[PDB]
Amino acid sequence: SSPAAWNKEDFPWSGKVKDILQNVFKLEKFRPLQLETINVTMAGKEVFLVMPTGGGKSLCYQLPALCSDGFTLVICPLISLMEDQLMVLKQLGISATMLNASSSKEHVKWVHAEMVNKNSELKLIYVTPEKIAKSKMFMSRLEKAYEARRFTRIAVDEVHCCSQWGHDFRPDYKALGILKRQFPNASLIGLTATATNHVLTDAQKILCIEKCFTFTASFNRPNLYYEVRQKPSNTEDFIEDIVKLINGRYKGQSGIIYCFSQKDSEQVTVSLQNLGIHAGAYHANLEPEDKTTVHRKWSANEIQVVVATVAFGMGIDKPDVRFVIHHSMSKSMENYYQESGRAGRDDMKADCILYYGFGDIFRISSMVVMENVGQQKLYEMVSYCQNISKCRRVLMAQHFDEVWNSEACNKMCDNCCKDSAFERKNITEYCRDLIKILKQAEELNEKLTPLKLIDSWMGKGAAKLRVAGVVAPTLPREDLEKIIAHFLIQQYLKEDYSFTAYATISYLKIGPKANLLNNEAHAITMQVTK
Amino acid sequence: SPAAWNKEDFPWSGKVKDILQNVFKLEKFRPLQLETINVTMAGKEVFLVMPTGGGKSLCYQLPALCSDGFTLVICPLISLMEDQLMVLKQLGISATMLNASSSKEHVKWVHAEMVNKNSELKLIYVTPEKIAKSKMFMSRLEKAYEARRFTRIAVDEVHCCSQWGHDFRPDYKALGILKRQFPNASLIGLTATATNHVLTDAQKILCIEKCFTFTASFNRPNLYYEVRQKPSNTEDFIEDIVKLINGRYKGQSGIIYCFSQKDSEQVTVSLQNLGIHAGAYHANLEPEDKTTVHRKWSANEIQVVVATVAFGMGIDKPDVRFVIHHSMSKSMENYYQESGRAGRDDMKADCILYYGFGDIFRISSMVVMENVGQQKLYEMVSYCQNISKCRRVLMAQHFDEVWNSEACNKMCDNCCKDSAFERKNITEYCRDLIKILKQAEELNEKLTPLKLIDSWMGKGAAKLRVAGVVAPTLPREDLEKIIAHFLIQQYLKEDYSFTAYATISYLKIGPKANLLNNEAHAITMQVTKS
DNA sequence: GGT
DNA sequence: AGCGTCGAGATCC
DNA sequence: TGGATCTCGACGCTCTCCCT
DNA sequence: AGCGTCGAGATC
DNA sequence: GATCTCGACGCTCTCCCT
Ligand SMILES: [Zn+2]
Ligand SMILES: [Zn+2]
Repeated sequence: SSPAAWNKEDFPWSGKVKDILQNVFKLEKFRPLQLETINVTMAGKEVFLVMPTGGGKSLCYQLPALCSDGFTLVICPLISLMEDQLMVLKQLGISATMLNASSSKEHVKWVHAEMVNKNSELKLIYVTPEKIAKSKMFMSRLEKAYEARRFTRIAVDEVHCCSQWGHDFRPDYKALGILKRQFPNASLIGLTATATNHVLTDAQKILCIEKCFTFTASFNRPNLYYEVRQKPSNTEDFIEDIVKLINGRYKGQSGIIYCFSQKDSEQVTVSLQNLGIHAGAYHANLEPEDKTTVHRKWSANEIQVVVATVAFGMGIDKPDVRFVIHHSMSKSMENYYQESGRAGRDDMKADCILYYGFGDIFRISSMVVMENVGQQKLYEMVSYCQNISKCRRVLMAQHFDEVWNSEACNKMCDNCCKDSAFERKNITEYCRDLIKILKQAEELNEKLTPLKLIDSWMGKGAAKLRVAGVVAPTLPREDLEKIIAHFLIQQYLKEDYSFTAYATISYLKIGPKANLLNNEAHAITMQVTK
Repeated sequence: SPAAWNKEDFPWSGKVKDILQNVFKLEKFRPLQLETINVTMAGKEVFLVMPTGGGKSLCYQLPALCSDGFTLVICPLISLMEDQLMVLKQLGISATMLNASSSKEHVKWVHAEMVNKNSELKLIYVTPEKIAKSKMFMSRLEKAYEARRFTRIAVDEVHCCSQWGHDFRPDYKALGILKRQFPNASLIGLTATATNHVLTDAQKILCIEKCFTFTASFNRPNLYYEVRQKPSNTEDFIEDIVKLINGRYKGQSGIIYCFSQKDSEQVTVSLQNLGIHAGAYHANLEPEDKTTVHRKWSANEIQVVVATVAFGMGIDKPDVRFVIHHSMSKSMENYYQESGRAGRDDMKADCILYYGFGDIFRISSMVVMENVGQQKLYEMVSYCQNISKCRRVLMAQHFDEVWNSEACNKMCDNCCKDSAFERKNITEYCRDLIKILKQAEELNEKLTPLKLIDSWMGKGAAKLRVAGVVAPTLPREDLEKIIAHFLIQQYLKEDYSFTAYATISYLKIGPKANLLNNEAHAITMQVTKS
């Protein structure tokens, strides 16, 4: 677990290695962890690498495949993912191919031939797992190649699928223990961007390995600027704001906007189009043509902006994305990190801006009602939006359990650039008033949505639901909203779901921690600007 | 502990005794039945672990008749549901089910009877996607719960909730929604197979606390257990089977289990040619064929079914008098569940298993991609090699149960034997085999098990013999048993090879062999005295 | 098809 | 089901 | 007996991520 | 590929 | 007169929806 120990260049192979980097791949130096990994593989050992998408993983196997003689075998879960790499490879003059569930009796026959063939130019073969489990023909081929010593290294992609917990399970993966058992003299390397330590140590068993190196890279992206803003109440106003940025500071530049639904995705698109902006829509119910065309024009810069759901994500590698804007919040902290992380892959400065709105809490809540920890992960994301003083990088590192040193931000988030001071406001009596309202409602046999509770507080809405003697304070509507959100994640209040013919809806009720207000000396405070 | 729950002095006890004798036509309770029913009527949560045929379903079916209105049942397979409706119908009790393939007329009537205030309906079966994906179905349960027409829930195959379940079905991960939305109903979980790990997992997922756990014993006092030598010649094997079936079993129903689909059909043809009434069963017949066979066997128009593991689920014939194993099972858990289909009426019945050398290697190759396949096979081989321990004692070592050793009462073959024993020294035979294997590798040749026994015995191809070795004077079946011994103790080992149409086993020198370098090392095996 |  | 709009009538200054 | 503002039914429109 | 059968061709 | 050794020639090639 110590990479630095492996940070030299006095190994025999060091020469051809430096040679191949600059001459074949056209590069000057190494990004982090790359060198320490390559050394370990050339020393003939076993290693796992954990690093974020776009960090430089594939080079770690693609390169040593060129220092020995003959091919390297690569196992990959999806067809699209394989095609991406062959293209890059083809563009540098390197022969490699892939077999698959849908190849031709001719192609299939040509690969079988090139493996045994001791004079072939092949360097890399990509396959799927069912290929290892369900093909005696293919396995008998590997056997012969291994015995002539045409094949000495193996790489496994998405290695977190071995173990049950990985949250992506693919059964075919459990079979892969057969690799070290039948070819013990070859070295193995596993790759992934997402792994608990329990999950890793498990798969080391499934693959029948011992012993094992484990290198881990850091989450941090020094060139990205992080900001949260208030979402405007009126849709026509919100669309204007976004236009001022696109024709303003980002004019001429490429970006992405992320939405909540398929319908939101289309309606935003129509609106930018109607004001001369060059934009296109992307989601899972579109024809495969539409998808492929939109993705093509964006890469060629004939299109400035893609407006998308989470469907637009897997396998994106464009270097010059200058902005990423969030039209609604994400459903969890892990999802936001991976979505925003698509900006600035060229290492140059880029911006990440998120719009926060009260009504989105409840839209996402109902959508995730059957996930066992759905509501918990949502409330974590809500906490991050409510905060007006801690560094954004500090709040993220609490989620990933990295060891953060406080002042490494350098004025690259919104809270670190603020000039203000703060104080804690006492809001205990507001909580006692809301509970009066809820309590009257139940005697009357009525249920309240969030909208109806804010209305009664403010003295508006249907009259029977008001309570004599309560006075709603003199603040803007957005401040009242932020206060209610506070009581909710602290559990003084709670959600109560109902099932109807076409929808799941949320109501508000008295929560479990409301018993604390029995001490008449108990106090609830929230932070504000002076 | 259940002990505390074994009475009849609670307010319900009367109607309960009433309903057992008058509605279900029964005298007294089988083990654990009473203690479970009490706990459910006391409004609590409980898990029940008990073998198939033990009396589980009665534990929910009955209390469904003491309250008012229906009980909801969740079940993974359509066939399993149909079995139970048939029984309930014959009793005079109303019930129904809902499916992926139901008519719109039927679906309507059901939604109607759930809310309907005077419904005769008593039990309702559904699958787990009805709960996870139907919006209309959930809104129906909601109304029923509020009128108090529905207060108990049972979940079948409860072990599927979990990843370790060895039977996983993903829709199960949505069932936490039941206690969350209906906190006043009681829940009961059912299963025949569970680690204490698997159970604690499912009690989280279902969002429960706290929880009773009752466990029944594996033991079946009426079954007689035996192991016999399988004859080399196949014309000879068919004869003994017939001596039994015309002899002690004449006129009695039984089952015979086979290794392959092809074995299944030959054996059948051989019995028919000698006047036995027999039929074949495996996954590769038409849906129609299957049913017509299962039907004639139940009506006693057919004496014997010859089958693969495909023939198991749904089986409930009370009067199965014999179960014979044509080849061994692949694991101890499989044998237990297969043989356990005999004697469901509590009357005496027989279980006989035929052991053969060549079957070890047939099974080995078939399970090559399961990560613990070879391990589980060698456990089953150990049990066949033993000539002195009680069969019940060897089984209880596998289930981690608390057996006291004289409880068998002369109901297995080893407990009826009259013999005495001694430890034969076989160290020099091991040294000789290794010589043979060592010569073979110099010559660049690989040996199957058949080829090794031949060279030992002085037969086979001549270049593979070793000068100075003398094959003992013993029968072949004894030589086979000795080689099996060195294999599980790991003086030898298996080495697999992949070919165009087959996976095959070879034998090679194994690890524990190094120990033959001390001149003080001794290997012994147990035998009967002259 | 949601008193 | 929830919520936005339109109009008639009943309350305010 | 003027001009603004509250209150309440009747009515029509709308109803949620990703192949894992 | 492994294993079984058959008949010419050298040694019991 | 009855057992031994070697090519050549032909046939066969595996459990359940989970
Ligand atoms: Zn900062
Ligand atoms: Zn016994």
